[PDB]
Amino acid sequence: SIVVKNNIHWVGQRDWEVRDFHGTEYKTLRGSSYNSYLIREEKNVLIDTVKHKFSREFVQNLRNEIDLADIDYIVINHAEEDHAGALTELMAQIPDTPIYCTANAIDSINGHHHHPEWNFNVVKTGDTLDIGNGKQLIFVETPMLHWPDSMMTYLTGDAVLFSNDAFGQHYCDEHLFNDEVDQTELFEQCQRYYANILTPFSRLVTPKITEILGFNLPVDMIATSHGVVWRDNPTQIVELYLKWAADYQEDRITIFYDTMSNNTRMMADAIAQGIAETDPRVAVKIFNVARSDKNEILTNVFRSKGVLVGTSTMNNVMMPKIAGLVEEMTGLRFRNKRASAFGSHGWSGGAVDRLSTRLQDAGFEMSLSLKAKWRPDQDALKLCREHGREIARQWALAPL
Amino acid sequence: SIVVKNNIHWVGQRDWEVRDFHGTEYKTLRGSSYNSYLIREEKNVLIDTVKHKFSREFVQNLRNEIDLADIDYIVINHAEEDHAGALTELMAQIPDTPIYCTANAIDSINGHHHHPEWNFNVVKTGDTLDIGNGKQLIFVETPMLHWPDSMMTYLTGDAVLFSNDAFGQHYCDEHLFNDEVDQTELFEQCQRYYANILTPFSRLVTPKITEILGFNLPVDMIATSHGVVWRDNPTQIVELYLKWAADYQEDRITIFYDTMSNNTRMMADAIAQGIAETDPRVAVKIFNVARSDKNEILTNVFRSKGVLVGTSTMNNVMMPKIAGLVEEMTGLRFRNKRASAFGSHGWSGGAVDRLSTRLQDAGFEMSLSLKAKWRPDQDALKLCREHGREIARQWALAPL
Ligand SMILES: Cc1cc2nc3c(=O)[nH]c(=O)nc-3n(C[C@H](O)[C@H](O)[C@H](O)COP(=O)(O)O)c2cc1C
Ligand SMILES: Cc1cc2nc3c(=O)[nH]c(=O)nc-3n(C[C@H](O)[C@H](O)[C@H](O)COP(=O)(O)O)c2cc1C
Ligand SMILES: [Fe+3]
Ligand SMILES: [Fe+3]
Ligand SMILES: [Fe+3]
Ligand SMILES: [Fe+3]
Ligand SMILES: [O]
Ligand SMILES: [O]
Repeated sequence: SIVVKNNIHWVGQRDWEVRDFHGTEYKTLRGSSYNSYLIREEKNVLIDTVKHKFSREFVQNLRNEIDLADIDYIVINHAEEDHAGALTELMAQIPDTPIYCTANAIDSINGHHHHPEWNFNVVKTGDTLDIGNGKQLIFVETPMLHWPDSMMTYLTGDAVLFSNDAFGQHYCDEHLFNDEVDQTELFEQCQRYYANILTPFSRLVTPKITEILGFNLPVDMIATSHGVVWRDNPTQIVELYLKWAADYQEDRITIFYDTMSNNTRMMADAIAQGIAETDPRVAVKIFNVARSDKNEILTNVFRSKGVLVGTSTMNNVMMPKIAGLVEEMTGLRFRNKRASAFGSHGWSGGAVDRLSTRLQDAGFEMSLSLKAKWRPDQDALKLCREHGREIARQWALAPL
Repeated sequence: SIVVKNNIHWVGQRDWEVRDFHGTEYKTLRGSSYNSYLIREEKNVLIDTVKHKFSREFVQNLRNEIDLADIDYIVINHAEEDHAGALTELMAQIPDTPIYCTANAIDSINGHHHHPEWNFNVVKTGDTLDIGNGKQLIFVETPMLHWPDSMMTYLTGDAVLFSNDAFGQHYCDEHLFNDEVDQTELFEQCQRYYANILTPFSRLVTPKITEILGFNLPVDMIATSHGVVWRDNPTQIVELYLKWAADYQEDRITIFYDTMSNNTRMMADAIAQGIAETDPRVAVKIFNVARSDKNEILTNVFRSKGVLVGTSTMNNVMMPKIAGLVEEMTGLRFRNKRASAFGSHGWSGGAVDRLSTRLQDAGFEMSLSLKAKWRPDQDALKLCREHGREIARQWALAPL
């Protein structure tokens, strides 16, 4: 275990090997960590657990820290398996220990563990739990950030906000604190997490943070459930969340596509050229979805003012990876972004219009599509290059 | 080169390494081959070429066989890049050589190569080309089998049908003939090809084969553009195509899904149990789409009387790989098949109904969906098992 601050002990688990979260929907290229915390004042409090995979290690390590019977309260901020996964193993040893959680957390904890006989204590925003020595926990409900059961726990005096998933990132390191790790790697993982997970709830992020800030509670540290503890200028991640939540976009355009014989790829490259030679301010990224990291594409889409999506026509429909990615984007609800569909066809086509419509359903403000037959010759590539020019002009953040 | 029969020489290319066709839409787990044929009678005829990747090898090997100038006619059955890919390199050496192809082939050849100055000779079904020694080529248009440009070429006397893609398979072997290779491996690759490529055109397969058979032309060999030459009971693959085209289905049910935390997986296994303990005649296959070969899933769907597709709810929509696979199936147009959607959810759900509707759009006759909240307990697993029982009864090919 590691001392976070005073009597706050980190008793979590580092995961250097993990590469997949939520099936394979989230790729963790730098592993992850599952942060659990043990607070030892007059009362002993355990905050969250770890992934079920490491329940054996977690309980044993916890034993080496404290007799399990001396644990007074258990706090569950969020009942997703990577945080509440070792709960069944733990409660088997100390079944009478009270669990403090939201009303929705009873549903989700029971939904995974099927032990409704556990002693649940429903908490609501403003509710407190005294732990002695002039210190208390303050609970803050954060529903749909990102689950119905989600909440945060604040420790007075030490001024530590246990924010669970919020402000966290999948970044495994032997060092605990934000000032002890690589800043570029930390930021990349932070933005990757928000873009792929929190984007659809951005309208909820601002008001909740505003509400939390309105409590006028001091914040020395933010101890999340993933990655580093924020101790040096800890509210920097809070400020990033405020920027990211405000329908964030940079002067950037992301192009991605799938292709069966590279014709649509040729179109994508030509479009990009047209953009770059029209507006030098725009950052351009191109991805073949069949050969790229899906989460990296989505992080870029998050950072972009607009996107161009390409597909050829395959059996009168679009290529499946594009349909899949478009489905997922429809769930992420990107806001204030523009889009244009493009791609090649052999005879009757139809996939480009099909894609243009689904992008619109996904919430993008649609510009005209770009189409070509078979492999683009020099004349066709000119038209693609001109399309990029028209897009760059239409989507310009400022004149010229 | 290899002697196919008499003066027919195989001058193609084996591809032991290839693993992806049409982007990554078709996985070639046993590599492939690109069959090109040189007929040397009074006239010298080249039938098809090979993938562009091997154009250098192809032209050189062809040189070792014959002076390129002594080639009288070039036949292009199909202008997809894996057969017409080396055409530009070849025609650079012998630009005056006539190319015999369908009207649609002019569009597709020019569409890829951009050399419309080439000497094209449009052919239609019944058209002939004398090559001397009492032998002639007979052309047969096969539009949308599987491209608009597709055709077959028949050689009289030797009685060889050059069928291009049709009756072919992606199966690389040093041996040329069907009786010289592993029969189980050959069949598997043959069925994989039809299921993933030809399924949507099945209504066209029967009439065209009936038309071709009506010509009363003898068939000693079927020389396709992929894999083996059929010489021993060659029409066996023709008969298989007739069976496969007739909305083929076995007493088989395929279950596939994606899952973020395995709840839908638990549902799938329980459903399968219910089926197996209700109808022992049914063959059951289960696939996690995130961890499985997509083409294997589709081959099974092709062989199945019905399917069950599972998804959890992810940001109010379905998981992307399921949406992608469903999109692709909508293009393949499976016929006379039944389907049922299932999966888990956390709160409001909606993905299971969303999937049920899209399966219906894909052409499946829909049975009721199966839903569960979070992880299924023993009672929930019973309901899943009962769902399998109800499906088995509904989809029974015969009583009991
Ligand atoms: C398996 C397959 C299915 C196709 N289906 C259609 C179709 O339904 N309609 C059409 O116009 N072209 C169809 N085509 C032709 C392609 O769309 C055409 O080759 C296109 O230029 C390829 O674009 P890409 O190289 O970017 O994948 C199909 C091609 C293949 C290989
Ligand atoms: C990223 C994510 C998004 C989710 N979105 C929804 C949702 O929109 N509606 C809902 O009812 N449940 C939602 N859930 C809850 C899951 O559907 C629930 O955990 C389900 O039981 C998981 O099924 P599975 O393990 O087969 O993937 C979401 C879960 C995750 C991890
Ligand atoms: Fe979570
Ligand atoms: Fe988490
Ligand atoms: Fe083809
Ligand atoms: Fe082919
Ligand atoms: O999580
Ligand atoms: O092909």
